Amino acid sequence: PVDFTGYWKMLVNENFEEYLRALDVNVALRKIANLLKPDKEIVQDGDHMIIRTLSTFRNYIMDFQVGKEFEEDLTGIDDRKCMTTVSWDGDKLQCVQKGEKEGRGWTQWIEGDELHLEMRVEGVVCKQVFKKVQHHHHH
Repeated sequence: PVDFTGYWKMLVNENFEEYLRALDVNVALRKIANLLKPDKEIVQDGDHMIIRTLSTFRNYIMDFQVGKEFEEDLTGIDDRKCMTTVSWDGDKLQCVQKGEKEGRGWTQWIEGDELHLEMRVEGVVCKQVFKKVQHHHHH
């Protein structure tokens, strides 16, 4: 069992530039984006997941049911549209984002007080780790 509910602060963000390059993000937007250290606010409510990614530049929200394909109209910093399914794989969440790019998806899991997120596209891998935190602010 796992419960992702909580507020999480970015600790590391590895190889994000290459990932954004694979998504054709203008080198200019790559500089903006790799300086951001977003927080994640997650509510796991049964198999209904809400994952908010919160930064000083843009907020994102993923709102889905585990196992149910959905249209992800604002998938990431590249703002492509994907048909996305997030499934359980044991205690990991496995996401496939079907769309214009091959092999796009991510895997999310918890180790201790760390939220681990591996993002993939076209063979490129970016790894993020967040730490669970308790000081909350309105958004």
